[PDB]
Amino acid sequence: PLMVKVLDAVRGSPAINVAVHVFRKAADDTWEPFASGKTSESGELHGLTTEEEFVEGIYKVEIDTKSYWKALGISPFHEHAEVVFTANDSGPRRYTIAALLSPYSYSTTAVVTN
Amino acid sequence: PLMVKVLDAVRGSPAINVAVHVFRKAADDTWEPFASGKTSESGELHGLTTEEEFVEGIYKVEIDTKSYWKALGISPFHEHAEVVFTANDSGPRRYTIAALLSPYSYSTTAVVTN
Amino acid sequence: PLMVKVLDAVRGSPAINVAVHVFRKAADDTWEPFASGKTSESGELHGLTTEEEFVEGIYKVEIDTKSYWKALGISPFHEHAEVVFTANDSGPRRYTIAALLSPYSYSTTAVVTNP
Amino acid sequence: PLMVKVLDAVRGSPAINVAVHVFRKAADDTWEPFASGKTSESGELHGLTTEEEFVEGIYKVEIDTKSYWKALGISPFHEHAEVVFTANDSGPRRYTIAALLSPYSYSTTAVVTNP
Ligand SMILES: Cc1cc(/C=C/c2ccccc2)cc(C)c1O
Ligand SMILES: Cc1cc(/C=C/c2ccccc2)cc(C)c1O
Repeated sequence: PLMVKVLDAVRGSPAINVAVHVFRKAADDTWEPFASGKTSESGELHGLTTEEEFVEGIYKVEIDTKSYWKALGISPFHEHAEVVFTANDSGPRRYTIAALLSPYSYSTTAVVTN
Repeated sequence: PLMVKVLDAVRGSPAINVAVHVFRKAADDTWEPFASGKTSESGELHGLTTEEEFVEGIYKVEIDTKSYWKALGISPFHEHAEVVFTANDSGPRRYTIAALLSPYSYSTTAVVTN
Repeated sequence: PLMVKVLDAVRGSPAINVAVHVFRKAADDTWEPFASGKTSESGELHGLTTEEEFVEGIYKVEIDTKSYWKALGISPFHEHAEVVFTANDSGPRRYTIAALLSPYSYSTTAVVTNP
Repeated sequence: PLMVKVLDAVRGSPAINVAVHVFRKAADDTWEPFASGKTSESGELHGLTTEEEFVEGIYKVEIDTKSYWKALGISPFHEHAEVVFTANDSGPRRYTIAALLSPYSYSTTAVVTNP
């Protein structure tokens, strides 16, 4: 029910081998590790979770943008990109979190479908 | 070799049934019709052209954003969104033109791969 | 009543010396030249027009992004960024067209105010 | 040396009365409150800090987008927009953090200048 897609606005390409960490907000308001992986050759990270595990709650998707730019020999602005959202059962069932990266900027959108 | 993808930043969804027109710049500097279609349920328009037909040149992708917003009962700012670019044979072979739409803003990116 | 602001997402800076051409749709449906200029050291272009001259119409703001990236020695994707809009159709407004540039992507937004 | 600017992509207007909280990473790796405020009628928030107080560090600018869209009666996707960056590590700079908001999307950029 959760996919992450990362694109590179400098090169016009998928952002490949980017580390992505997902956290779930715990009852004590700390962030607990939930899922992680590296984006593929297509800039996508599939298979993070299952419908059973992905219960309603607040989630954070952290994208390791700084390492990505450093590997390309570029000095970037941000430490990482964060996307924080609530998963809601009455909304559509599948969430795609997309991020478009530049050295000093990023944009993100959610595509939520059934 | 050309795909167009359109997303809605207000609803968090693909932008469905959006008209898209592609033009090729002629030798007299006018824009000639090249390809057109309506985005699908996934917000994508596939099958616009073939490798044989998609020669080097300057192309314009016009997305009929105004009709899209009007159909949702929303008054938008732009008449349409335009994306104008050169197709180059020495670059990668497949072009995805992506647009993210809001009533008073849009963003676009190109993902060019082999 | 018309201002254009351009930022560079690679440098984290204003996009300076960007050429901007504005056109207005004529009665015969062609694009007539309306005004032009270049962004300053602040990435802003002021003074394109006056409230008298900026009548109702369909306007196109063409931002010459390829010339900007090539002047910097960089090969970008787009030829330019075009913003096309109806202006002043419920009376005079003030328009700021802002653009954020990367080599293979741009974002644009409008801020419309009623003086 | 720190300014935050927020625009609304639905209205084509400044995003007014948006709460912004800034944090700074402490020695113990926790986020310490640093400053806070609300955007004005222009969508800008000035006066968060001083050049003396804005020392080298890792800073987080949290823009309370959900409170903004809910204050407007709208149900948005994100809880907030977070911008996290190292500041002043090659000496004092001036930072503008700009954000463009939609219910299911946002864009942010930084303009970094050397006074
Ligand atoms: C312009 C833009 C494109 C994208 C890319 C969306 C996308 C999604 C699936 C396939 C290709 C592109 C993402 C964001 C956050 C953007 O601002
Ligand atoms: C198109 C756009 C404009 C803005 C606004 C930029 C800005 C900054 C200072 C003054 C005016 C506009 C911000 C972002 C993230 C954007 O994608």
